[PDB]
Amino acid sequence: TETQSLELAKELISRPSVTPDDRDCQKLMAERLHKIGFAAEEMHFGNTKNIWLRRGTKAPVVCFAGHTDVVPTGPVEKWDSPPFEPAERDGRLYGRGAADMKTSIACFVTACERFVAKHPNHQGSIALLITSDEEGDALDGTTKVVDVLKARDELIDYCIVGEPTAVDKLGDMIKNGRRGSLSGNLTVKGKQGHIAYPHLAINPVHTFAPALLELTQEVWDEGNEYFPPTSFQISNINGGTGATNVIPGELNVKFNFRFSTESTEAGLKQRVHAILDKHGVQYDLQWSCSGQPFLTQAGKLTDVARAAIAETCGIEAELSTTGGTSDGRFIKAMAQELIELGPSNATIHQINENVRLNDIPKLSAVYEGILVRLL
Amino acid sequence: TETQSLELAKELISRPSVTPDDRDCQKLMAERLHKIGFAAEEMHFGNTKNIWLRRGTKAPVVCFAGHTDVVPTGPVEKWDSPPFEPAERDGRLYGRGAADMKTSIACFVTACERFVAKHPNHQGSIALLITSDEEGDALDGTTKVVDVLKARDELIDYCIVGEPTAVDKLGDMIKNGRRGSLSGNLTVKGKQGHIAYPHLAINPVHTFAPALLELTQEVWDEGNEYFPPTSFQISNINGGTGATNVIPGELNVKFNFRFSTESTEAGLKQRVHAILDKHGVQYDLQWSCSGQPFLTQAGKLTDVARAAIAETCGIEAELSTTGGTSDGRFIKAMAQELIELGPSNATIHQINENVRLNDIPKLSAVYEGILVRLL
Repeated sequence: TETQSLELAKELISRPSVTPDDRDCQKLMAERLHKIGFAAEEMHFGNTKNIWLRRGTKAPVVCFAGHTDVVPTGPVEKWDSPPFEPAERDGRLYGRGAADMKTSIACFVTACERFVAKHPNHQGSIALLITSDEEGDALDGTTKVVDVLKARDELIDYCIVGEPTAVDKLGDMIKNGRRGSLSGNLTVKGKQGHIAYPHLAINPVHTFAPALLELTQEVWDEGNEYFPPTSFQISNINGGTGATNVIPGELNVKFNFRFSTESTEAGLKQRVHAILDKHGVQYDLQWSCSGQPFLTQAGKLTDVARAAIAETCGIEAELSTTGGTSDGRFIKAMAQELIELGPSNATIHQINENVRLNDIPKLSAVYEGILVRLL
Repeated sequence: TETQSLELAKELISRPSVTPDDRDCQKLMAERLHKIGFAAEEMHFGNTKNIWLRRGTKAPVVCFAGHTDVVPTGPVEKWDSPPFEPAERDGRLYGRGAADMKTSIACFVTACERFVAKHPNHQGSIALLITSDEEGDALDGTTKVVDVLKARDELIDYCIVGEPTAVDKLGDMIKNGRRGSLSGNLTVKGKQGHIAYPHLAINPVHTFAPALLELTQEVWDEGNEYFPPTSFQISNINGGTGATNVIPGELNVKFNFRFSTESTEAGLKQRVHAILDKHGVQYDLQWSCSGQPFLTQAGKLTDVARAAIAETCGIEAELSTTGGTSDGRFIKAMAQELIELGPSNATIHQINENVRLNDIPKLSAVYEGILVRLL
């Protein structure tokens, strides 16, 4: 029941590191870890601060990955306590970054201390890959670091990204991958005209209708052991001039797939075109893909995380690929196995974000249990 | 062949009577007709000028209705000839109002003069119900005149509204009624959420899909002898915040029915509600009805129009209720029989609006022919 993770958490949370402002969080980490054998390599691009902290030179290399930036607080007066002034209240630690994801960072730093003190002659290496831009556009954050490391063949064996992954109780869920994302920008073509002369126009809302129903009722795949079924959702739909006596000449539809390994990017695009073409829809369709699904199947890393959780929290962790994504999508290209493990994500990016106080030392203890098992 | 209709047409066309500015067209008309015994009763409401011109005091009363206002010309340099400077070119008269509907007004004025000169002791009465606001909101135009006339029981037996009704050849089509118009502003309720967590949101585009298909495929009625089938058209559809990773919380749909006498306003509203309810759609739905269908079935007026057209143009006129509407929607309440008859409506409200020169004299001749058969 150490109290150090909690204190480092507060210190980090007291820095208003709204993306992409690091606020010297990385400087503080680099100095603290330097005391126990961690070397620091700064990799700054544009206005983003990135840093590779590493102790040791041989495999197996265990890497904790995370970001020091936090999303904007919104109107400060709507919070019950200043977002950048860490407050303990009702068994919780409140502040922006309390859940996403400064508590995790603090928890791994202290785990590194207790582990290194207890095991000075441990094999392999320990690294931290930290960015000040995971929440924004992230063009200059983690992705650039992975490129440098992959370019000089400095690879990772096991990577734990500290994003908040718990549903409720700490350790109830660990992420072992994420769905890919494929977006379409569809412009259905009709022919504008006066509503009273329908035969002289082509209503793109009516020509799209049968394809819209088939798309929304389609079952893309069955999902599998690690992923839920591929999900199709329409985010926007807009047609018309605002005039209620006009038939629009075109209709714009924006949609997205969060797809699993059961389908491919190509297969899904082919199926959408096949549904629009069989209903005779006339259109332009632009596609964009922000990433493919990535997965670490059950192996040593998931087994050690489950074992460490069982010991520290007394519960059986479930593996999941649901939700959004993280910098794990960049790092998986350079890490043989990668999981995400952190506290509850229920309040991320909301006012009064918080983490249970008792989950704090347990999270650091889990991380420490993972280093023991891998090193 | 007379050339007086053409000259009056041009005189009228040269006045830039953009709604609701009459530009003295009614004064020119009232002075001209006063010479042949038409008394004038001005009925100005707000910024709209209206006038009841009438010769005679007994039934049957034959009324020519029309509007002196024209729609805006748009940028003047896009026209081949100045919109307010009537020009003869390639067997056509060009100018704003040449088709809608100053030529018709000029043609009925000259028809009255020839008829009164030929038939000084004609039975019944001739009246002209003219407004300077038919093309705009029309709140203070023909509707106010009708109310005044109906209130003192000064009714019409046969009314001819001079709107352009021809498809191509003058006299090929006459309108004997118009469809009603019933509009709906539908707001489908869902629950906004992040696209990556579909189970925590309700996509209104997906919930509306099955009802949208059913509404667009529905056959409302069969049409009948005088009307085409009731027509349903969606004019606008808008949902989304513009973010492609968000599931919208609501969807707005604007639609309209141009309905015949085979359906009722109540019946159509009941059916839309029943389709939305059977698919479990959650929503708010506001209705607006700008008018019911109106119709003059085959009788003396349609027979006389057809006979006059056959004598003058050598063709068989078709009866129709298609297209938009006119001030006949207000006048039918006070006129036992009402039809619309004018030149080609191909170019109304368009740049380079025009009417065929030879169609001018023929149209005046048809109107005169109708006067002869009714009076």
